[PDB]
Amino acid sequence: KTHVQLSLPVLQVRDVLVRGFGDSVEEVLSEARQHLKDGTCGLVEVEKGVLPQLEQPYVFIKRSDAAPHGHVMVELVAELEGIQYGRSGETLGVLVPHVGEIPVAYRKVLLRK
Repeated sequence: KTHVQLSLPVLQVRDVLVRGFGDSVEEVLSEARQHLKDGTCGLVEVEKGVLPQLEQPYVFIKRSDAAPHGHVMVELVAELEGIQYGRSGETLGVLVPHVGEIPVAYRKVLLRK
């Protein structure tokens, strides 16, 4: 399937134990896609002071369209030193590994895979 229905656990930035997916744009997109598939991917909602507490490169989920079955359609865009690889809509948040942090919420998305 080109799209997969996922419910992403929303984590508070100060709870996150693994603050990025790796060391290159290509690696963080690869790792992010693998974690999304394995159900080991969390979402941190971007606000003032969040991104400096996470590790670059960043992986964003961005709204790709205006929401089947409650699931917002999203795609992955990476960022390294102010340059983004991909072009999409509004940021829903920044992806991180999920290693057992208690979420504050769930974000239903339809991921272009």
